[PDB]
Amino acid sequence: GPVIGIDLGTTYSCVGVFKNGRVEILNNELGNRITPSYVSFVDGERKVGEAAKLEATLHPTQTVFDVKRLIGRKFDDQEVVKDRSLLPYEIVNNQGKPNIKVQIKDKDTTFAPEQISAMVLEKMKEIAQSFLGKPVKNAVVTVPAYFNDAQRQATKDAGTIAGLNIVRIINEPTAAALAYGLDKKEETSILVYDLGGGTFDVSILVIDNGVFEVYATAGNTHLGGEDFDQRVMDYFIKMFKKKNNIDLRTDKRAIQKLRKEVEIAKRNLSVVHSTQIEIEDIVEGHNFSETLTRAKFEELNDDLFRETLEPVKKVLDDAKYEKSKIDEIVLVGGSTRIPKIQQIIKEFFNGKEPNRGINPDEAVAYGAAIQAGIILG
Ligand SMILES: C[C@@]1(O)[C@H](O)[C@@H](CO)O[C@H]1n1ccc2c(N)ncnc21
Ligand SMILES: C[C@@]1(O)[C@H](O)[C@@H](CO)O[C@H]1n1ccc2c(N)ncnc21
Repeated sequence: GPVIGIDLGTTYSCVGVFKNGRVEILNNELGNRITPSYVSFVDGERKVGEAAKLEATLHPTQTVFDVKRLIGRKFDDQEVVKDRSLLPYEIVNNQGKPNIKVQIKDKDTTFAPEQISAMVLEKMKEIAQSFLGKPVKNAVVTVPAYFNDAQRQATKDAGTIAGLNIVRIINEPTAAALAYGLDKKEETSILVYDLGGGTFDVSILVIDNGVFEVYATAGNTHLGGEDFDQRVMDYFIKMFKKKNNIDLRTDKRAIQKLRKEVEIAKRNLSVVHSTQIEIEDIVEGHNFSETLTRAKFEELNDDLFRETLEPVKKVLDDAKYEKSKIDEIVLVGGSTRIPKIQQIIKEFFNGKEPNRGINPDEAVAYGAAIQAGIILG
């Protein structure tokens, strides 16, 4: 039967199939090739993906996301204590493990992280099933190289709940290397720089006669595109207050409208130098109208961009690598489209050009789908 490829990411998933010799990264019901890893439990209905993320503004305690930060961990782990302080939905201690508590028709309902991940995997499965016109029972699913056996098993368990035999778990750096078609012959050292929506990962991946090994991995679990958006939000909230005596933080709907336009502006500024951010009646009777330049975008985030170099030094240190030992730098995640990111990496590596693919946001799912093709022969 068919084997699909799923990138089960912290903020977004992505599904691809290998069909007729091509990888097809599939569109969700709204025509997006990535789907927010969100599930909402509002008013007796369950939503998954973009419809769920839209519930976050008015129902923050019922909108579950970022479960990948909890899956396979213990409630008292330093990382989970930190995530409980950040996340708005209730996290409870079920026999030493974090569970998610929401209300369904007012009733307290408690989920394991793998049960929420299963709902995201089910939606990806359904996309593939309708694209292929066939039932899907098998998948390649990706994990971070740092995932321990409990974290990988919990991910496999989410697959089983979703009706997926996970026939292979592959690490995100291997998936990226397959997507970029990196030469499997002889010995090559690759830096995989993976800057996503919520998390930053960097890995030294050695490819030797077709065998993939991650020699070192480091990162920052709270550094991504969403942080760059927040820096811009903070600046424009302050400016709007100065100019209008309105603090937009006092209206959650106003913040949601602004956040949507800021995200688009950021993406625009990866190609142009100036963009307009416009919301009619951001509150009744008051329009929002600003220009954001690429230079101000970079100024607002430059310390965050330079923070991505601390993990790169650590993995070069762990592996005992000179910078020159890296043969190829490959960029994964849509945030790697930011020109300043590319410049800072190139300068760190004394002028070595990083390899950007055309669509770094889909590279992991693309590689998962290639792995699915390889396993079938
Ligand atoms: C959608 C994103 O904001 C998100 O934060 C992340 C998910 O990988 O990727 C970003 N992303 C996606 C595309 C993109 C862009 N052209 N310029 C900056 N960031 C970009
Ligand atoms: C908010 C203000 O009532 C302020 O209190 C007053 C004195 O500076 O003038 C208005 N103000 C301040 C700045 C500003 C602006 N850029 N566009 C409209 N109104 C503006």
